[PDB]
Amino acid sequence: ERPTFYRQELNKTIWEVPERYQNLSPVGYGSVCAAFDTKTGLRVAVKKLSRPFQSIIHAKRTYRELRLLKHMKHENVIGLLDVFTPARSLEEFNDVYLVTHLMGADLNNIVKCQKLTDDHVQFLIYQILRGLKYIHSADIIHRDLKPSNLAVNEDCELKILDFGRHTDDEMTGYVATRWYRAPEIMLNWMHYNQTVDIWSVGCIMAELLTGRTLFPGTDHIDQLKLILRLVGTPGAELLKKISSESARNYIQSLTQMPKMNFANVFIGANPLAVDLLEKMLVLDSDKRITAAQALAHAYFAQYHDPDDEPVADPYDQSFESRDLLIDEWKSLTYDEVISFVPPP
Ligand SMILES: Cc1onc(-c2ccccc2)c1-c1ccnc(N)n1
Repeated sequence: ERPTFYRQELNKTIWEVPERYQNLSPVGYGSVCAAFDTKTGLRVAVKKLSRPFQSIIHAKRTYRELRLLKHMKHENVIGLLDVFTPARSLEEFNDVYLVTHLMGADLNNIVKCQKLTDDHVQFLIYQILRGLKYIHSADIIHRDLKPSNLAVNEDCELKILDFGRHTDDEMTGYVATRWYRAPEIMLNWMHYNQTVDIWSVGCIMAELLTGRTLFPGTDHIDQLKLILRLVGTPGAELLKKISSESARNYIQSLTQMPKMNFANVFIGANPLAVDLLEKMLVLDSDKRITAAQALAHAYFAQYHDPDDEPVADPYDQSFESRDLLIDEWKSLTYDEVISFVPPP
């Protein structure tokens, strides 16, 4: 049946949670507390969504996040341990809490201005690609892959968190929020797809290899110039695919540049790593390596197992193109909370 809930003000917010969750301590859309789940013995992160149904946009976002997390069942991706509301009925339903494994440290905490060993890079990138193969098989695009969205424990085990989002202000200037974005998304060149995530993986892998940001642009234009210096300016083939006439006109104003030699950029790196980087960091998204293809690349020889890289169950996201009222999104959300089944 229904657990017993207890009340607690954490900072300046009232949190009402089942008794199983103890020692709630603030750690960070909503707010997150770390807690101890006495039922499972797990250190958990508990997220209370802020005004989940304040608008149609917010209500749809709440449903989106809950649907996403309920679907994700993979070792290298965030899983949903629990979801609850103190509400006893749809009528009084106003708050949503989400529970997952507590992230202790992220990728940034492990890079820390320093190079990693090649075996470490292999293992870390393998896990991102393993997770991505799974995410992409469900036709989901992360859209926001960066080191701070990747949890890594003490045994170097990685999970992809925080699916995509970001406003114009936070994408402005010398900011990590933009350094890992594919150029087609950064400058809205075209209708983008799953390959945007592969670009991000390339930027991440390079940074693990060198210990430095691959494209630390001081703004959109600076970052584009950094990108084109490395990969070369686009050819006619890609230009046609830039459906944004305006973005295409600006690109054409730039002096043509050839692709650089990646072995001269990534001095001393495993030639197999260099090769993979060349296949990920392709300007034309149509021609980038996919996660499934990248898993089979020689660089991951010691970790690759085609029988241990699972795909996702089908994910129905027809709700995305659906127009509903707040109360309707709210009822859908309530249905999903009530139907939740915890993992074993
Ligand atoms: C960041 C972030 O953004 N959303 C969540 C979240 C998602 C679902 C349930 C609980 C927390 C987290 C998160 C996840 C794990 N650990 C920590 N410290 N934070």
